[PDB]
Amino acid sequence: XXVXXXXXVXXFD
Amino acid sequence: XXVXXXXXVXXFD
Repeated sequence: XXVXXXXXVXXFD
Repeated sequence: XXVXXXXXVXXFD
């Protein structure tokens, strides 16, 4: 996984 | 957004 812009499971806005 | 499944900017694992 990791950090940026895309789609899946985690913490995002 | 927040913690869950979907699309945007953040951390995905």
